[PDB]
Amino acid sequence: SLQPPPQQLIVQNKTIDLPAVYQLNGGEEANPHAVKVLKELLSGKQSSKKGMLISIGEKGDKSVRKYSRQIPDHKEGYYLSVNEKEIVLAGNDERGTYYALQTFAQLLKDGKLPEVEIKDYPSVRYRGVVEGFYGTPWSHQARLSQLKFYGKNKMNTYIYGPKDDPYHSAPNWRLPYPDKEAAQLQELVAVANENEVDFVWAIHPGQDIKWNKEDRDLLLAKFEKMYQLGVRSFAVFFDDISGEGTNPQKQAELLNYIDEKFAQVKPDINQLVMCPTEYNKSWSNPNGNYLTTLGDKLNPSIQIMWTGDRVISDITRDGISWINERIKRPAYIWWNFPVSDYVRDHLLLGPVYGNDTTIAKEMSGFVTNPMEHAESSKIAIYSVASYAWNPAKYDTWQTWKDAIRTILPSAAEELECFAMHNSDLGPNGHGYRREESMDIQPAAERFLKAFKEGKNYDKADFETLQYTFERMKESADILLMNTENKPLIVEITPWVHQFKLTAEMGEEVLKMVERNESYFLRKYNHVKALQQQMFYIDQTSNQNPYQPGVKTATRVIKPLIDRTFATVVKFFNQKFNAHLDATTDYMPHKMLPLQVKANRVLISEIELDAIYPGNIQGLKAPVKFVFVLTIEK
Amino acid sequence: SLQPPPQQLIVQNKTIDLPAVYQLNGGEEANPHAVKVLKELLSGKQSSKKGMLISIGEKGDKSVRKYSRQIPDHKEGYYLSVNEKEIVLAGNDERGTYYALQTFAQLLKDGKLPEVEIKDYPSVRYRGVVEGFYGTPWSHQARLSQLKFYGKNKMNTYIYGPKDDPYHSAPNWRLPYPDKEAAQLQELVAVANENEVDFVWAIHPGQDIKWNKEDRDLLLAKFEKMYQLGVRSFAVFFDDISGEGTNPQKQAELLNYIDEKFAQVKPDINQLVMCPTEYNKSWSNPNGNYLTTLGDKLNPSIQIMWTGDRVISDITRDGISWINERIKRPAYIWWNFPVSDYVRDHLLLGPVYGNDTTIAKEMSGFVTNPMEHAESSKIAIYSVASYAWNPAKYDTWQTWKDAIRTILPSAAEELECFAMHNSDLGPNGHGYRREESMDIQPAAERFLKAFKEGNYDKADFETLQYTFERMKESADILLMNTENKPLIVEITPWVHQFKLTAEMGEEVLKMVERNESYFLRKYNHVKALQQQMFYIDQTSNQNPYQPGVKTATRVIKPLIDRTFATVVKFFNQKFNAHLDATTDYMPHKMPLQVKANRVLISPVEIELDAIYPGENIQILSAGLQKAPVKFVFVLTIEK
Ligand SMILES: CC(=O)N[C@H]1CN2CC[C@H](O)[C@@H]2[C@@H](O)[C@@H]1O
Ligand SMILES: CC(=O)N[C@H]1CN2CC[C@H](O)[C@@H]2[C@@H](O)[C@@H]1O
Ligand SMILES: [Ca+2]
Ligand SMILES: [Ca+2]
Repeated sequence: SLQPPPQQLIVQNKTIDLPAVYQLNGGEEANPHAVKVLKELLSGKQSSKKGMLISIGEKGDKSVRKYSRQIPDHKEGYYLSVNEKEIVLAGNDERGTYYALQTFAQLLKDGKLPEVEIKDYPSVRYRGVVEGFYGTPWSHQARLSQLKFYGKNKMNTYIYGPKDDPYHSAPNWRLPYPDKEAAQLQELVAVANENEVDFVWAIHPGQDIKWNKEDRDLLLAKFEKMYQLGVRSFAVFFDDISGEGTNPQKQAELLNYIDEKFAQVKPDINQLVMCPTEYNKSWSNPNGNYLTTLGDKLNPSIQIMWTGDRVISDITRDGISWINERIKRPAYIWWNFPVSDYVRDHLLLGPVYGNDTTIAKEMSGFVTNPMEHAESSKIAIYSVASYAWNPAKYDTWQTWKDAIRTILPSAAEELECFAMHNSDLGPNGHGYRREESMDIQPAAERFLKAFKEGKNYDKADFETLQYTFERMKESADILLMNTENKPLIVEITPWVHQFKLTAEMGEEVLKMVERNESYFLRKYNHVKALQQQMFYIDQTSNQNPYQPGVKTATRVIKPLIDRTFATVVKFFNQKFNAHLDATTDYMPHKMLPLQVKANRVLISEIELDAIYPGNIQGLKAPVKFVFVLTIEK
Repeated sequence: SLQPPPQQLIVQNKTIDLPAVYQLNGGEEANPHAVKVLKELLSGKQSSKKGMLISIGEKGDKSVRKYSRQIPDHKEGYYLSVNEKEIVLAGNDERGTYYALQTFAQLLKDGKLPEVEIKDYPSVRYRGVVEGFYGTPWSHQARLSQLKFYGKNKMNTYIYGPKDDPYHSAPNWRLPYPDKEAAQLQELVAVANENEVDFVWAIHPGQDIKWNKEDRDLLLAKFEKMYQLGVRSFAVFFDDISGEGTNPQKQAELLNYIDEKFAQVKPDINQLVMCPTEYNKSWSNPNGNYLTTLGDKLNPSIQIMWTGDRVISDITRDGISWINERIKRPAYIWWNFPVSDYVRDHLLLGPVYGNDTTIAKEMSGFVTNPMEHAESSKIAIYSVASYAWNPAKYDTWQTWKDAIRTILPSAAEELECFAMHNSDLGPNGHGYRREESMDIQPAAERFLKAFKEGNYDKADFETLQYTFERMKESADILLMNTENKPLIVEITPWVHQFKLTAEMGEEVLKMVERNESYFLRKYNHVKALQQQMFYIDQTSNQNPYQPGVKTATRVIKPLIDRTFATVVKFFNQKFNAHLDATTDYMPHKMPLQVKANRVLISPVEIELDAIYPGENIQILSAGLQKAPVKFVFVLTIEK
């Protein structure tokens, strides 16, 4: 198994022992990063001037002369060969040699190798991640982890642009990083270079940029300082701003100036990229001159970024054609998934899917905007790496599974379970949704429909729902305690607690469906308690100003549990002339459901659970009795 | 249902409405505290020269003098009568009137009273609580709540004596409380008074006391400061100290000096109590003269405390006679339960039992030394209140249940479930144990021995399953209970751990029940639950003596752990596998134990789970001076 999958692969039935004794050829001449990976793998093995031949080099090296016709004629291409006789690792270029080895490392299992021959190369030129979300920027240790991950997955591009980094956006875009941050970024560049990733430093000046000499030189002066820190690629982002910085001509002029006086003037600059203000079709004015002014005026080597037909979308053939025709070059894709900065109570841990797999030629680049949860975001990132490199062979589900087994081999099945029920976004103003819990959706829907209606439900559907809740709890508790990937566990823990709760609630509700009056009342009271605990988690974990709290299994599982609860409570009330409360979300205040957001109490007379100092949509007057009410808390 | 149960109760089969209109007689002259209760109960109702008569007062008061023949001739005794024509509430004295109303309040239900006649009084003169434990003394708000609870259950004695209050013990017993604390104590005393509790301020000066005039004077000066704060009863404790302070002759002289120059000089001093240095028979040096010296020299009015035949023990007739003959007066019992300050990883939430119910005449007082967990301690305190008032009718189990229902009416069943399996102490240096989980014990032992010997009863399996499910319901209901927040805050750590124990139980039973991969899923889940329990045990309740959180330790945990190991042995034999059968999660390798920052072999090589700055090793010792160690009987690291 290989990720990304090679363009061409021919395998035998045969396997070969990794050489105890071996002759290395091309060591001094090949990309040193690739030699480092190779030497890592042959540690504990003996080098010699006569032994199994291992040949490593770039096309043009003496070491790989015999194979020059075998090496694909593509940037980052390579040829790889394992047979009884020798091993070959030959890139079209230095990066190609590195990538050959990243594939070699995946072939190698328990000191054994398959007999194989591979011709490989990326279908999309630029592939990777833009850290370009709103919210807490990735930690330095997290960024270090990402860059190594990108290397292993042949992603060649990391665009640094955390919207909340004050040295990236307004107004301190004009200011050089302080010493500590500068040395961190310096180390990120070195580590990026070691793993063959272009560290692209972006800047986001358009909210308060003046179109005068002063700001122009401050911007170039900032680029110069970034250049002194080792940065060799650059971007200027004009997304999510208003005012004069939206001017397409000025933007074009500025990028051209950067290109002509900086990028075309330094010895060794690589990418120069901009993000447009009109960055998706729905935000683009068909009758305005923005995108055509940009396509016409931007120098042809400058990349232009695009998110698709909509603020969040998957890339279609009609979609990419539409933008390419306007900007006069293939779009450099900014894919807004799994970024969750607008649904911050959800984790998006589902598969990567929905992007046309036949349009490689039509895009210059493909980058994923991820979640503020760095490790969690690796599921999608690994998948994107696989998609951008070989889109024709992109396998949605198998790649998702491969990602998860890579990220957490010690508890892959458990993480699969968690992830599969943590993938939709819930309703949102962008209308973008993912499937979730699709395996159990038919059983759920049949179970529920029977019930409400008053027809008998299938025992098998009941057991499946039961099996699921059981598995959720084993998964939650094993993940909670996993020490192979702590940063991942730390990131997910609040959702994991909530996920266990949801499952326990489900179990108890299934018990309510199943024997006498008092058993039912024990179960019902247990459910109420479990709802309260969920509320507690939702009110104290992940309390950010936009979408605070912790939602999980929201698409299929929680609504099923909730609706089943209302239904059996209703029937118990008809049967025993009772008035048990059928409400499914715990709510300590009383009133058409109320919600509690941070220190606000809102209606989707109100009586709070206590006296608090009171505004209403100004009040510190004590208040217990009273569409949002804010209190002190 | 009345707690404490009255000495005499005659109930009719009639019920009376608490009158709309009532004319009150004796309210300007009766104990004001009692009046207050009584009018709080009559809010809603109207007063006037007409309607049903209610008579309140002490014997001798115009209001209730005609009932003298009904009023028991006992300190704190009372007579209460309810019938169609009138209500009588009549104390032998002011405290009796108060107590009469505490009984009245329990009779009153849904605005209705039964026709009854009660004649009541306590069988033991002093009854209450000594706050006398090691650890975090009770908070101020907790102490307020306690005094109100004593009022309600007829405990007349609160002895303040937290071992860790530096103004109570050494070094600063010589020093007056700072302003903040003094104001709080003064509040406490006021509240004590309003609830007919005697606030007894104790002092524990023995560890560093000099037998000269300067310390004698400072001790009296301190008592004088407490008197200015409103304290009217006092104690001197000479427990758990060494050196010159243990001299029985000098102790008696000092107590006699306090009596003669202070207690007999102030107008209104009530109790004067000492706790001895030999405070139990086992600790009492046979043929030594310590207790006889006290009994002979201490002024006859001074009380002497005693914790029974052993440091922790239940009081018996043989036992109380052996103390009384020596101290030449009836011992004042300091009962060491539910105090847990020497098993701080356990909560002791079981019934109060073991004390002879026939020996009321042989004791001057009976006080419980509780847990540092104030609200939790109310189960036992409520029960001791019931025992000390009416021993002859003391009912262990029904009183336990009654306490729980008074403490947490909204989730009494769930609290009982929690308490039932949180009552033993575990092995300890004092050898004192309590029963726990006795209901499921039979099914447990049968289940186990069918395995060890070589089938099991489908019914026992189900009993166990039922139990784990109840434990889970109760844990989750208790966590979210908002009727008694402070109680919940105290027990939460044990509640989490009790839930984990129950979950582990379900998963082990599923292991007892189908195919290879299902077994392994259950086994992996169990391993994770063991780790979670370790985590709670390493992060909650971290004190220096017995850190952690142990729960359901007598029957349930051992059952689960043995059932795990046994079926893992069977799986290993069956599938020729090598699953680890150990039941307590341990991150470090070689039975290892982790206490705070220590790693010790339960009395060749230890591999820690990481490199830590090592500090030292006791086996013989060495400073390690922060040297890094992963690889190496106790090791101390920087954790
Ligand atoms: C071009 C672009 O998508 N810009 C911002 C806005 N999008 C829309 C969806 C996210 O909020 C994402 C956010 O992370 C990005 O910084
Ligand atoms: C009289 C007495 O029991 N004194 C101390 C010693 N006992 C023995 C058992 C308790 O630790 C208890 C402790 O709380 C007391 O302060
Ligand atoms: Ca070369
Ligand atoms: Ca009077």
